[PDB]
Amino acid sequence: SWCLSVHQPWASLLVRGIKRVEGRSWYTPHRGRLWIAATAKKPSPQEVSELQATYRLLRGKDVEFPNDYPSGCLLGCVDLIDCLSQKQFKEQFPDISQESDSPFVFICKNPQEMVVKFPIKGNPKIWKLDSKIHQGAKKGLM
Amino acid sequence: SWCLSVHQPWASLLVRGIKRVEGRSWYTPHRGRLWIAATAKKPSPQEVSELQATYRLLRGKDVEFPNDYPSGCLLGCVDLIDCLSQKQFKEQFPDISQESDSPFVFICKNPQEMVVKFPIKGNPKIWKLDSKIHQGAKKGLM
DNA sequence: TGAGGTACCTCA
DNA sequence: TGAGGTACCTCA
Repeated sequence: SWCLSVHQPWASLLVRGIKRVEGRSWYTPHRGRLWIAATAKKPSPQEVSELQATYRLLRGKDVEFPNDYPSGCLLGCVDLIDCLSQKQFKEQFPDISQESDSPFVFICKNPQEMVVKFPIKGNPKIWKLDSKIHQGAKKGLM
Repeated sequence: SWCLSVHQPWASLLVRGIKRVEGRSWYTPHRGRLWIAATAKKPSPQEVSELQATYRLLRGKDVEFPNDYPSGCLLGCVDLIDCLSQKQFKEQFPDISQESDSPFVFICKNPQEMVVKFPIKGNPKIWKLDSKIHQGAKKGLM
């Protein structure tokens, strides 16, 4: 039921598995499924192209990006398997530690992207999905 | 007929004779009567009080300020008796040269303040009053 | 967060 | 100029 709001284009990159961690200033004890919602902040087309070029160099020239980075909607989910300090992050993930310098680094696995994305209004930190949205989101994962 | 738009509170200080020069980046050959309009930009109350305190120290503790600094209206007129370079301004007006560091300094005399101020839309540089406004403004000078 | 008030920027 | 589009800031 719990959800995290993330700015595009990073939000869709997370549920695609292209972005593997998300950094925040705060720790969460939450583990397991964490839904990912895009915030309402629309990224400029310049931001999107520049971030895609960067991720092409980190992951490979043939990485398959989403066609669109919709804002203000529920995108999918990840498994939040750990929430590491920056010191722990460098120790455990040397190969990607450069990908977040935040005080706490959310380590994400098993991303799933919803085929039908639903409009939603987010909140700070981890918040709970409304039950109707949650129900439809689970169906749309099949 | 010619008019200059000036930000408040400087605009009303000009037609009161409290402010004696107005600086601009450009020269004008205009001499004689120059109407003064306030721009549409409303000054914060903090700006007004700070500028009044400064002019109190330059002119005297008992200087009589206007009760209000209305925006977007025709305030009065001055006689533009010269348009001096900054070098000329320092040479001719040593006692007030510190009051403008602009490339050109408009030297104003014989300020008159209209008792009824009329709403107006300004333009850059020196512009011409509409004839109906001009007619009423001259009457209101009596 | 998302929303909106506002200061800043630009103007065939 | 004055007007408005927009980025920035703040939020009992």
